[PDB]
Amino acid sequence: ELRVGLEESELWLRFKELTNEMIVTKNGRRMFPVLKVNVSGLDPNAMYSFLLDFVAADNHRWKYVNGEWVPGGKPEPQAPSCVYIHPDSPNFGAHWMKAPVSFSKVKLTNKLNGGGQIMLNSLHKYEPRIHIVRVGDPQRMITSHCFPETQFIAVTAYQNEEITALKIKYN
Ligand SMILES: NC(=O)N1CCN(c2ccc(F)cc2)CC1
Repeated sequence: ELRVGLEESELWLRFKELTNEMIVTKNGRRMFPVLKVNVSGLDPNAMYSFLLDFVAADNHRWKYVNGEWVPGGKPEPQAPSCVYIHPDSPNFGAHWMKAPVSFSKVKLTNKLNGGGQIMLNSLHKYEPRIHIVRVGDPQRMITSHCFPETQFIAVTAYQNEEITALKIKYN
């Protein structure tokens, strides 16, 4: 059976309990934690590409008021559907399965200023999603997995001082 498991799920859960936040900048910012997954049940002999995108979680924005995240207004029009291709792509099933697959170099931005960056709307909530694409497939089979533990609000600056502190503590 194809199985895609989140690595360091207990680290992500320490951020999610505070409500996780990721900085977006003009030039783009790497994530912490990094999204890493373990993969089993690919065909070791087949070639696959791994893609990452971010799904908008809500029909509204968020705001941090009196130490709580609350609904903050109507949303901005959806960010364009940016996809990040894992740099090891395309590669053998055996490659993807022999060690966790790390998205350590993806950058999150709030300006379409290119460079394979992912544009997000500040004060909107997003859920990472990985796609596995089989190479040379006339059916163009894709598999998609979501990672609820990794939901976060995109911000231009940390709102929750407990998140600022945790980002330093574990990084
Ligand atoms: N005390 C805990 O149980 N946490 C904190 C550390 N955390 C972790 C995992 C990988 C890593 F690189 C850094 C930190 C795992 C969950």
